[PDB]
Amino acid sequence: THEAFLECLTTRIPSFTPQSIIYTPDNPSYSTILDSTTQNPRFLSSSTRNPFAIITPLHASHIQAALYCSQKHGEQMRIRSGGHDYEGLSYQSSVPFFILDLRNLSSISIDAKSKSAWVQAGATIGELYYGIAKTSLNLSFPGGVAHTIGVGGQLGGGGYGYSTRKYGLASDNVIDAQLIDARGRILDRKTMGEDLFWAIRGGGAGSFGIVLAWKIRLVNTPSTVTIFEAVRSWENNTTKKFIRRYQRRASKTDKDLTIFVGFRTTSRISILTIVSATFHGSKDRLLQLVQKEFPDLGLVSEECTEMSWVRSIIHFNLFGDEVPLEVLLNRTLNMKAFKLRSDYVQKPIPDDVLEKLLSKLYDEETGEGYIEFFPYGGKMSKISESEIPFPYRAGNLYNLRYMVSWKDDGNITRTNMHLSWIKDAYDYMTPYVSKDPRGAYLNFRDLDIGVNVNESDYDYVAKASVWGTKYFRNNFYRLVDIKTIVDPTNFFKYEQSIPPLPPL
Ligand SMILES: *Cc1cc2c(cc1C)nc1c(=O)[nH]c(=O)nc-1n2C[C@H](O)[C@H](O)[C@H](O)COP(=O)(O)OP(=O)(O)OC[C@H]1O[C@@H](n2cnc3c(N)ncnc32)[C@H](O)[C@@H]1O
Repeated sequence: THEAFLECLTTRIPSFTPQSIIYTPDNPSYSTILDSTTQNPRFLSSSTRNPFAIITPLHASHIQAALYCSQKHGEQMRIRSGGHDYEGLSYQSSVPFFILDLRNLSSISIDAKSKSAWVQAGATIGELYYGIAKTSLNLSFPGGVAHTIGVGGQLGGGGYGYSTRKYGLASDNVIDAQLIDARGRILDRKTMGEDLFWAIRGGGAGSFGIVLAWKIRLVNTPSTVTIFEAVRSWENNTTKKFIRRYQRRASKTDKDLTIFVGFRTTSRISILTIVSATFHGSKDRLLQLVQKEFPDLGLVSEECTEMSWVRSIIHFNLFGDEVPLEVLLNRTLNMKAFKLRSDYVQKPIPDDVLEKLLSKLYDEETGEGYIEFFPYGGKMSKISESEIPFPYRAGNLYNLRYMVSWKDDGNITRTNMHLSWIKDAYDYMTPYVSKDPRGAYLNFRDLDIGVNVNESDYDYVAKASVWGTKYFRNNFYRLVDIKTIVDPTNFFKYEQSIPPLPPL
């Protein structure tokens, strides 16, 4: 159906042919556009991954047209930049929808003098890092690691990486933005006002408008960085001491050092402790620091490598060792299905509890389960809980992520056994993670913490506060009042959209 919507589009798009940016299931390149940024393969066989149209705007005016026609005739929009949402909310809906796909809005301009950049929402962080590196090796931006993450989604939900302890989240370093609200107005920080500019910086911008471009602060980094890659046996009692110390110290060591820890089973079947890190400093200083503060890791100089910050990004994207061209960061032409959940840890997990936790990896097939620690101290502890809607600051030792990966047979029953393994691991940890409410991280989206009910239900707001206070805490109620002002008719809505107050 949707005749009135589709006809209104070709009419309102300034013509140089609108049918070029409008893909429908008949068009042979519709399947390729849909698949290319379906980033979690578990949704490849999803029956709700069936937009009736995909629109690829080339200018702001195409977004305004798609917006105007969409509210006029009641059809539903899913915004997609990089497509990396872990629940695939940018390309799935239970009701008929179209995708507004921002891939062709990916222009980047950099001002080295004032250490700032403009990035359009369809750019990946790989393209941004490439542009920054071609300008200076003393400039960084703390986005994530994986080079195909879209800046559209990432900067609207937080953005954690190897340099967050030094610089804060990607959202903490946004200084302006171009946002298109429900009325089709193109606003920036001055005209959108401070409440809305607060809300889009980690509150989930897609609840409030279509971010056209972000303006970011570029940060100063030393020209060379040191990484280490290290593997230890979890059965080694000295590494168990290291993990004991890590829980208490990784969030409190030098802000220039961020250490990630992961666990998976290998090979007759044992658990590996995976340890990786970036240090904004020299190798000699890295070895002195880690040996004084984490001696049970037994870090050896052969585990450490000095390189430029952008090269450290390229290495952690699994290129290199025999290094490829820097233009690697531009190749978005990038495979197992996965489910993940996460938790905030504020008190060290007791040793016996961590053992039982990790023992659950044996119950999944070898190497499929994965448990990771991402430390939160440093700058994250110097920023208030309401500076932006992201509230997990001081008092958080690390974010604990659970993940299970698999190859999809088509068999629902066997796919459900993996979902059931994660749920089991998450339920077991209930008494040892944050409580009231159990915290979760927006950019590690998880529908199992709760979803919206129907917007006409009388308890739509309170139901939304179930997941809403897990992502945001007391910042949720301020997001609701802001949503009421900028989107009173609730055009921007999905399974975990901030609700506006019911109209009086
Ligand atoms: C797939 C993935 C994700 C990922 C990661 C590695 C991989 C392989 N590593 C991450 C990391 O190290 N640190 C981190 O904090 N997150 C990491 N992620 C997750 C990823 O960064 C987030 O999921 C992010 O939101 C993804 O953004 P992207 O833009 O790529 O994804 P999307 O599906 O298209 O959109 C995400 C949500 O935001 C809304 N959206 C998208 N664009 C806009 C604009 N322009 N305006 C408003 N809302 C927008 C989508 O509708 C969706 O809800």
